Amino acid sequence: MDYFRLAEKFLREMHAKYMKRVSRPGNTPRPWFDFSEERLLSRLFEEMDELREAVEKEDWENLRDELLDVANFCMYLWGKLSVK
Amino acid sequence: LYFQGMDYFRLAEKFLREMHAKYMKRVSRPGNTPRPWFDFSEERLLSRLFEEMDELREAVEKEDWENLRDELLDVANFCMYLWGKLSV
Amino acid sequence: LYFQGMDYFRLAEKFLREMHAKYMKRVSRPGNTPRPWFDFSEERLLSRLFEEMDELREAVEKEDWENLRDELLDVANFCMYLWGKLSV
Amino acid sequence: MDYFRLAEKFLREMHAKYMKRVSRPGNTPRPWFDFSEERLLSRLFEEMDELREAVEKEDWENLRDELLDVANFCMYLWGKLSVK
Ligand SMILES: [Mg+2]
Ligand SMILES: [Mg+2]
Ligand SMILES: [Mg+2]
Ligand SMILES: [Mg+2]
Repeated sequence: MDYFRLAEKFLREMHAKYMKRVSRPGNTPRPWFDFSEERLLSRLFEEMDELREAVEKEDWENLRDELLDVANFCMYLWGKLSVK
Repeated sequence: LYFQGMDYFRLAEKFLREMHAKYMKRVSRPGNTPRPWFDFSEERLLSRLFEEMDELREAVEKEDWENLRDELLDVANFCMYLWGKLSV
Repeated sequence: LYFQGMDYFRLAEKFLREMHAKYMKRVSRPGNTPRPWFDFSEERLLSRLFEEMDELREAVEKEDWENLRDELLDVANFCMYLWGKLSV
Repeated sequence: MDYFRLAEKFLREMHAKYMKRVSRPGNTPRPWFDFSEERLLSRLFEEMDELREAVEKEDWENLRDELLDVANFCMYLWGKLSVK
């Protein structure tokens, strides 16, 4: 795969992860718009800590999911800062 | 009624282009390969991701919000590279 | 280099919103339910799709390119409704 | 499902169908930009004819795929006409 094909595959997975999260009762479908910069930072650090935990437990199956979570929250905070 | 969900792709359409542009800028530099998701080991992709996450944390502590946007692109790319290595 | 693939989502982000807006306009009208993908049979969704495809062909033959855009929204929606019925 | 969730699912499938088509050697990754209105019309009618064939054969498994093809080519022509 070149970058573009990898990125297309990864975006589809990121989106599927977003779907699952927003499907939980009470969850905002637009965290990048609805949350403050501070809350988005806070959330991203939580996700990064979860990724570190998965690495420490050598939980590679869950590692894939945690990489998606981190990528999405990087995107959401980037989005918030890019309007700001 | 507004299709809030389509705002995801409005965001991703921009973010993915910025991630690629960031890959461009660095693919050139010493010790960088055009396909890290394929060329590097899982172990190297990990330590590189952790390095980038450390830089992101450092930007936050310095309150350097300008440079923070770039560090978010780097972390996303390295999540992507390791995800790719792990998924094929 | 340009990320040509992301142009797909730039297009879809607009098109999906227009499809929804078209659903809005017609969900109201007599003999229309808010959830045709759930409320109608496969057979009815089919004949409705075929009806919409016939209207699209009629717009093309009349060279009515303004109204053609609306007929494309209708066909896409009805492909979607039948796909949904078939997929759940 | 409400409209939004259905549409999210359908778009993901439309995109996966697009991926597969563009992966064929020689295929444009941007038919909506690279093709003329006439070629896009021509292509859409071909896809609609294929959908009709699938219905006539009662090939319901292939019917799902043909619905995606038709939706994508409706979108591509709409895109071309919406710039025009
Ligand atoms: Mg997580
Ligand atoms: Mg960095
Ligand atoms: Mg019509
Ligand atoms: Mg076909």
